[PDB]
Amino acid sequence: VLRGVMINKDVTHPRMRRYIKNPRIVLLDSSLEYKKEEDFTRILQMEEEYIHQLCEDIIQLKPDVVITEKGISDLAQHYLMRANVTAIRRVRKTDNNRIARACGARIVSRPEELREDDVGTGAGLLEIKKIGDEYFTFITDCKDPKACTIL
Amino acid sequence: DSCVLRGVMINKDVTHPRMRRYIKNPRIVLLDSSLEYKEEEYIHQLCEDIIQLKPDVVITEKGISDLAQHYLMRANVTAIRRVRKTDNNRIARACGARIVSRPEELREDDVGTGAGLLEIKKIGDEYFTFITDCKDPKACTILLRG
Repeated sequence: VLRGVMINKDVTHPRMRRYIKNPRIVLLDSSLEYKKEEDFTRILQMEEEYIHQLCEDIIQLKPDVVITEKGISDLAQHYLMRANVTAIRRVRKTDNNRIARACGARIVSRPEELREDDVGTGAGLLEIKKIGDEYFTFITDCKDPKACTIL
Repeated sequence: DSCVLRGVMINKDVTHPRMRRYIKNPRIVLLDSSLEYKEEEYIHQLCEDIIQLKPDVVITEKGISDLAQHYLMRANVTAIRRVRKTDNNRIARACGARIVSRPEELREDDVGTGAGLLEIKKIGDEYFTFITDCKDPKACTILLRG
């Protein structure tokens, strides 16, 4: 048989890797978007410094995948994508919880509060394949059997 | 591999919790019409037309009224509604059924029997219907790997 977690989601951008072995997973419950004289150029600069430092905080932990319960701005997607990091957004709180237990990650809010132990490594394979008309993400091969349910 | 599951998997669940979620050698009947009204005999008739063919499962692209659910349920028939046209097609090839519109035009030939197992289990927070054990080697795609 097969064990792990299966969620009805796909990467945020097509270029991102849909197949990753021994994934370093990072779970979030916060949003990766921005919110809150030529104000335009000015607003673009404020937004960019935010997202940049948010992404830098995440990247500083060299993760393979970054999953969040909220959304991910297009700018953020590109920065993560530019660090070879796969991103999944709007993941159900429940699913996000199942993934946490399966790979041993700890869901965090602001990236800057991450530690090495927060990053989950109990999952040995992240494969996003297409079934029917929808895409599904599969997190399987758990360093701990019980830590994962049967699929 | 030998651990590769072939068949069809759709993000759907039965209409009524009382309906069977597990059925071996399903007699599947596909529809693309609605089993609603937009009365209490249009549905009876409709259901009677479906039941006549003694099916195990009745799947449709449209909706199914509560009254209809009940009649089908009483005839030990599992019903799935609002299935994508694409999924409905995939199921048609997999079990060999012919999607029909009007329940009267149905015939023993439209009832798919190429599927050997209809199992609706839960995964995560959602329910998924699995139609597997295809008699036709060139009809079902690989769902889950070994």
